[PDB]
Amino acid sequence: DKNIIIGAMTALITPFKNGKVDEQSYARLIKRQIENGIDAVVPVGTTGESATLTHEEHRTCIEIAVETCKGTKVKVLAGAGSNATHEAVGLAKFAKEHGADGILSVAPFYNKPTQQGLYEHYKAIAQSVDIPVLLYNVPGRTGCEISTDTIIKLFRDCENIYGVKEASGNIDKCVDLLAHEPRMMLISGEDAINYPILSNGGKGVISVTSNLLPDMISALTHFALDENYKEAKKINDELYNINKILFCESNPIPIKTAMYLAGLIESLEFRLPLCSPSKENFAKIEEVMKKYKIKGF
Amino acid sequence: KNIIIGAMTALITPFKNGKVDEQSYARLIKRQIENGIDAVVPVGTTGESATLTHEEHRTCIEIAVETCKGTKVKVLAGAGSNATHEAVGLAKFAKEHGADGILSVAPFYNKPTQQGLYEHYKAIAQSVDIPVLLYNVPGRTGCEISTDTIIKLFRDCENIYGVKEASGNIDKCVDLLAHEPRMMLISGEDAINYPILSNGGKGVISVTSNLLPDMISALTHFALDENYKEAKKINDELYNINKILFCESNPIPIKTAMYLAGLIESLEFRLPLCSPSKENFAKIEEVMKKYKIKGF
Amino acid sequence: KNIIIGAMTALITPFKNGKVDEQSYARLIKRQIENGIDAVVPVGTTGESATLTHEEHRTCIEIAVETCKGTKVKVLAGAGSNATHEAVGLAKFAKEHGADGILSVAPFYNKPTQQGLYEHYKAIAQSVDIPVLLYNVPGRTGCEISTDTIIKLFRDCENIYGVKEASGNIDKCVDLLAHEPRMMLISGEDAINYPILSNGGKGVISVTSNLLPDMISALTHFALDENYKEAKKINDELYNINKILFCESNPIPIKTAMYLAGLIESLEFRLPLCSPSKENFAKIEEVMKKYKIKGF
Amino acid sequence: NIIIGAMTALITPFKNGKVDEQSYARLIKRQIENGIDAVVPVGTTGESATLTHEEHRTCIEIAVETCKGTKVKVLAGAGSNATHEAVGLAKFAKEHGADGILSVAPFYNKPTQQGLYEHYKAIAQSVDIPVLLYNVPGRTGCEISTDTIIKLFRDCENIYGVKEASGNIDKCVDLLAHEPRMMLISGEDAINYPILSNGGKGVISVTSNLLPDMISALTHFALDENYKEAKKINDELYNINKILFCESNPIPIKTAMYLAGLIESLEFRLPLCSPSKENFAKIEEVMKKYKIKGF
Ligand SMILES: NCCCC[C@@](N)(CC[C@](N)(CCCCN)C(=O)O)C(=O)O
Ligand SMILES: NCCCC[C@@](N)(CC[C@](N)(CCCCN)C(=O)O)C(=O)O
Ligand SMILES: [Cl-]
Repeated sequence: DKNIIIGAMTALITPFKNGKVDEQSYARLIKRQIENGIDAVVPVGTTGESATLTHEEHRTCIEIAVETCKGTKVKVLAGAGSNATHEAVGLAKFAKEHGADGILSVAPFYNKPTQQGLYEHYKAIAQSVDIPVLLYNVPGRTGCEISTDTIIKLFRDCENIYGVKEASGNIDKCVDLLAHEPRMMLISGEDAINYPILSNGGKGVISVTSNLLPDMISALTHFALDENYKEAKKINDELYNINKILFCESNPIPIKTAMYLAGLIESLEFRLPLCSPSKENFAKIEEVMKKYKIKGF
Repeated sequence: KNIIIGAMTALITPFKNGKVDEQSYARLIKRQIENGIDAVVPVGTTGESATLTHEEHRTCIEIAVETCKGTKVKVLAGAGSNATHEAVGLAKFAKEHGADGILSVAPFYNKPTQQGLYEHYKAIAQSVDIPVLLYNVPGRTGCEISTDTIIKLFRDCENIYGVKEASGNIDKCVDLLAHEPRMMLISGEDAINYPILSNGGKGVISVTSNLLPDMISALTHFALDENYKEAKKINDELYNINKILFCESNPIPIKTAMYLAGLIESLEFRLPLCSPSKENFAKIEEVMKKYKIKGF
Repeated sequence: KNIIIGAMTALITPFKNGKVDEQSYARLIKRQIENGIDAVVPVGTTGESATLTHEEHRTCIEIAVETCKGTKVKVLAGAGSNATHEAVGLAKFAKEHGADGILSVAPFYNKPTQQGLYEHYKAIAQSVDIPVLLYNVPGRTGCEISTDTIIKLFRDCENIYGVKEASGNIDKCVDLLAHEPRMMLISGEDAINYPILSNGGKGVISVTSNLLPDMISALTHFALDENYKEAKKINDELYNINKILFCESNPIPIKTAMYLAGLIESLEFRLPLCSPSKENFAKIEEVMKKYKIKGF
Repeated sequence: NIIIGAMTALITPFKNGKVDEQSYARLIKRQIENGIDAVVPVGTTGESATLTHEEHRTCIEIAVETCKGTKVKVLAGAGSNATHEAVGLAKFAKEHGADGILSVAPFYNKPTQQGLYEHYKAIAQSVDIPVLLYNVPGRTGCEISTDTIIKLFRDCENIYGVKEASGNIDKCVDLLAHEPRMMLISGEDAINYPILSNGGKGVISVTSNLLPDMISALTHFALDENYKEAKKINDELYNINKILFCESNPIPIKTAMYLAGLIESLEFRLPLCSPSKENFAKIEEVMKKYKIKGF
């Protein structure tokens, strides 16, 4: 067996206040996740704008999530990925030492490493910390794909690598992974197809939508895990529209807009190169979120 | 809505000395019937529709209808074309010769607009009174039937009852059944038969079932009975051969497998189709060794 | 090797009341000849090969042959098919009826292997005496004639002399001529006509030249006399019309432009092709206001 | 004010995990002595992702100093997916004597075209040196549209052009058809000549690390409108140009540089690593057809 982190998980947004991380808003939003049945939170991944945060700010947000989830069942799967292995190992070690329950480690973006290099990148990370490591495959952002072979190899050569967050929109790869290695934890990184991944043996989601609708994603996930597929699918069908529209511009631009429109964050701020959506998409985002029940504080 | 669903087989078309082996063909069809397949699809992509003449195409359909007559098995005839007047012609023949419905592939090569697709299928649908199943396979056609075009066609034409998706895009499958849950979504992609069925898909049109009709049929019927544990287990079992049967363009691998199993007596295509590369020949031969292949 | 190069035109096929307007056809060809076009391509993709009957396809070949007889203008017959027997039949017909050479598209929809592509083309090449030009257009066919396959065919079949490239892959164009500089690379993508020529390409088969035969012909001939600064100038000038002529699937825009120019009687397509949306009709009309369009 | 002609995306030699500063300098003088117009320190080929900001800055300084006293320019790699990082690098490059900056489109976080505009505008407004845009969609996950490129070129005095590494010659035609005043730079060695023949005014080359004399000859022949000669060299280079991307750059070029004895050790920083054995053999075989200049 491996130590694992599964269930409904939220890729937390990082609220900015005057260009700075609004720390108490961050905590409040996490509390709102915990209160709405979310099993784990992911501080500062892609939805958290890890790219534009400093390493020190990145570390602070991880701390905040750990301290907020302390005294609860809610796990903290810290975003610890990088395209430089020495940076990712640094983040993994920090997350380890500061009480994170595990780490999400995105495939190296931009430098397009080979499957061999991907193996060593992750093997390095995993042989540096005690905690569970979730792989993260998102080819549309990184420019590289962790093949099924490499994922399964890493799972079978590293004790603490327990699965992969898939965001490649490739249901065939999901079948491939769980048919050859049924011990790994397949996690959906693509909200629109949450239910299909879960129904094929996936064991959780890391959601953008759950930022806005944590109660609905949590219910979807737990229905699926208890094999109530008809109700899990019902929710996944209801959510399809907003699941898509949260991607009309690059995540996290729409989700942060929605949070702002819902009165869940005080100001709509991004760090460059991220910016507000066009006024057209702004209205489009306002349009879809009006068709859903949105939990308060 | 009258419909055709369940476990369905995209039939291969055996050749002898370059001619349609009508005796082997009918013998292959009843092997499907005996193994619980719900419907057969004569001369589709797998049946090499591209290189059959219109008269051979028509012969295969009639053999399918006649062979299935007296059983419960239905005939969803391959009737597609990239020229609408050709497709309408095929559909009219299919109807007038006892087929239960038609499978109509999206126009290839000429790349019609969505408006052209709608009129293509509206024309086809209005020429017969039997069920019509749309067929989306963008990787072969260079064209996509959008979700909107599919939904409009379904709503506007009484005999269009759904779509065979062979696109590797589970997101579109969610899209389709979330906005129009009344349509019949059919898996045209064997590897992911189960994921499609689990989201409300109502059948498969299979290549693998040429070889393993019993396993494909059991998979489909388990899923239709909401026994997802069993349907998934079989889908996982079938994954290796589901992939290897597409290591080269279908239906080169499936014909190869049927040859190795002794179900057809020569491995013959019509050009530009030909034998697999020998490395893929070896893969197919060694993969199918892990499965039990029923005979006649 | 016998070759057919220079500025070539993929002839549109005008329809009146659902039938091939044979009179309009010859008129459009005369217009091509009078503006310095080196060769014409009857019934390719631009000529709606998919929706023509075999009988009609043959009719259009003969017309171009007759109209060009008496002239120095050669006829490069569109003779492609996704079925090898169909392609060979067209190839032979073309030889017999005076076509100077044949254009042969890579098999669409059924997706043959490189080996299958080799045997497909080898069959065509040896069935006739005239030059054969390969046609690579993966966006429409679903398959790619690899560089190695193109070159192997070039070396093995005396009459296969080059390839019409429509893949937007200038890397591949370098690959071909760096390894086999004797072959005739022909541009099948108007927007990048000039880069193809400047890398040693020896001709174009153009969609735009239907509307602007004088400009395309001038571009190619400037290029061939190594006057690249002039060839680039025309290519730059032509970029707007080149792109807008594919705002919807070719030949929907080029036929629309020809109609707007008053060069054809009606804007008529065979399904699944149809008229452009009103908005794209406007775009095309808008763009061609910038160019001097030659009369009949 | 511009930086054009034959340019080299410098590899970054490593020795015991550290940047071999003196090997780096020696590699640059070798580029200067072979007719290279400018060197690009620490871009993609220079493993910018795995260098620290300190090593990144050190490399720029070395390139600047090594080139001082010569006609050779230093187009400093300064790109980042965080604008405050890119501006930082931009200001460092300016204040330490670089002639301009190469700035990659933000990778991974996938900015909108509006974000790309504000990103580069912020960068262009922070320094007074020339700014070359860099478009490599296959690595960044986003494309700078032709519109955004042309917009930025016009609205900003120092944005002078773009390095295109997208294998899309249609786009190159588009860019120079609507804005011929911009400097289109080839970032794809295999198609250096076609980009030059359509109005491109130079290359930023991976191949020139190994064969600087041949790349600059190709470039200059083309710039002198000797297209017959530029093409022949481009044809001769096609074998090595393609094999240098059999694995992700810069794995093949560093392998080639090592095999040629131009660097001490075949050393990368993870997630980059040595090529496979078969690719190592393919690389070794093709570079046997080329004369590799020494120091
Ligand atoms: N949350 C932590 C900060 C993230 C830093 C960085 N913006 C850039 C990372 C980097 N590897 C740094 C290299 C700097 C020197 N070239 C990169 O730019 O690739 C990213 O990973 O997105
Ligand atoms: N199923 C029996 C008929 C098969 C014929 C054909 N090979 C060719 C189809 C065609 N529309 C024929 C037009 C011939 C005139 N150019 C095509 O080639 O596109 C195909 O449909 O793939
Ligand atoms: Cl670079």
